[PDB]
Amino acid sequence: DNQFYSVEVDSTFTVLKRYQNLKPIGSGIVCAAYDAVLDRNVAIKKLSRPFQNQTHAKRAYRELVLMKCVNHKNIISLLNVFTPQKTLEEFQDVYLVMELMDANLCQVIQMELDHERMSYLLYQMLCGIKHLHSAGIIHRDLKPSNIVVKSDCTLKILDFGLASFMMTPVVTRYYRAPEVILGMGYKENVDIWSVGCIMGEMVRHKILFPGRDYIDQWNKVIEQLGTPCPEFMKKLQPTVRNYVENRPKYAGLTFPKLFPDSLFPDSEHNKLKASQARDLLSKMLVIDPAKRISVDDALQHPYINVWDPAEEQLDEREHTIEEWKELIYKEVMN
Ligand SMILES: O=C(Nc1cnn(-c2csc(C(=O)NC3COC3)c2)c1)Nc1ccccc1Cl
Repeated sequence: DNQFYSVEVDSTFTVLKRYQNLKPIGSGIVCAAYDAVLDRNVAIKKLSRPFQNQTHAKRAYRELVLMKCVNHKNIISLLNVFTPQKTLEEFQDVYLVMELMDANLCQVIQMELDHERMSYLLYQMLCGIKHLHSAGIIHRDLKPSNIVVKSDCTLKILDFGLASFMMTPVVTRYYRAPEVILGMGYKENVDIWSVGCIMGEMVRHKILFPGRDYIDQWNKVIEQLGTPCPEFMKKLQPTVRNYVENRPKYAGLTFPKLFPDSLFPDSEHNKLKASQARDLLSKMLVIDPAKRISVDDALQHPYINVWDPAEEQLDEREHTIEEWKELIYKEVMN
């Protein structure tokens, strides 16, 4: 009779009966399942009471909305959105359904990958970001835990970035651009830094800029790339300027030392690709956005250009719990 059924997977998933054989894959928590109507495997993500606070509410709502503003194979697209609750007063949970993938990009980064695989992943990450930029969306918080891959090397970005306080048991900040670390103005190529942080981790198999807080993180950036030029300092607020100028200076190691040929593959082809990879890196991991490569110029770097012309409820302010609940509920039921 009822359209939904419930299964305990530490959380309770109450889902439509078309979705069967639920099992955990990652932590909103996400299950894999078989969709009997579409005859294919899907992923299901549960948002529990996303209206419970402004952080969860703002992200749930904008990401629900922004779905309909994007249609790109490298960007998440939803197959289904539902709530088992029957009315606004009873509304609690949102379920989101998408194509089931094979792995998270974190897992992929731990593997040795040939240049064909690495360069195609990056090409796709750059297409996605370019498509987001075309639709007036600048991510600013791209990181591998929110990117998923299929065995055929195809990739999808699952989130839409920054618009705080978290009352729960943490956010990953290591892929954020200096503009974000230091609170500067930004433009599209803020997202290139993140790609470069991913690319470099693919090579080194270690997070490039770890740290407890932005303090450590910035140390790691300067120690490795050197202190930026005065033209960069002038773009900083006077208070963060004082902070940055008074940190110990650093000459900054060259990129051959940062990514030596030992981390790259036996053939002239691989020798040439390694130098092209290092080159792209050195253009992406550039502290000053004025001298950092753009999405378009990156897409035509020789490392990347081997992979196609075909491949070219607005954001709201602060609301209360009850208003967010209604905004989100309405979106779920168009
Ligand atoms: O994480 C989300 N999606 C997603 C898809 N695939 N994966 C995934 C990671 S690993 C893995 C795997 O192990 N698959 C094996 C088991 O048979 C092959 C599959 C994760 N979130 C998401 C979900 C729905 C709507 C919106 C959002 Cl954002």
